[PDB]
Amino acid sequence: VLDGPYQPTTFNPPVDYWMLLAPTAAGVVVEGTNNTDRWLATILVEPNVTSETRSYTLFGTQEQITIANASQTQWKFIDVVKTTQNGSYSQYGPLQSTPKLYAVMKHNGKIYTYNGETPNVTTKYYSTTNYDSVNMTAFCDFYIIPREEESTCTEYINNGL
Ligand SMILES: CO[C@]1(C(=O)O)C[C@H](O)[C@@H](NC(C)=O)[C@H]([C@H](O)[C@H](O)CO)O1
Repeated sequence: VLDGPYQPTTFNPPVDYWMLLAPTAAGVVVEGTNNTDRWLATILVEPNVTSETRSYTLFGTQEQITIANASQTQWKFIDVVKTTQNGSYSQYGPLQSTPKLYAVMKHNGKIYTYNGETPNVTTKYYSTTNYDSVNMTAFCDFYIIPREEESTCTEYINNGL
């Protein structure tokens, strides 16, 4: 089940495996693209942030994104996505988290990520062409968990390692 921790790297994870990310600091957590119709980066925002513009390096380039976190005590993982190379980034599906864990998976023509509020999370997805060959760059330590053991992954997202 819990295979890891692996150090930050760029690689091509197998389909139907959750990549469980364990960031320690605010900032970019993971990014991945098919270079055609899907770019996805996940940003971790600290608790209690009123609307402000921050700079992030996404896919090697500096980007300005306006972020907020309305929670007093919980972290906020935000997926920032664009659907063409020169498109603007939009924000989707936050996960408000106490344990600071997140996960992403390539499955059935989509990229899945976690969503909602710990300790009662759900999942959401994004349709992605050539989903199986998407390389991911992790900016923190990570673990690999098969989809068959999603119940274990969900437990860690909700309650921590
Ligand atoms: C086209 O419909 C879908 C999709 O991709 O299959 C449905 C999906 O539920 C939705 N996910 C979320 C989190 O909203 C997704 C995004 O809006 C879009 O991918 C962002 O680019 O759109």
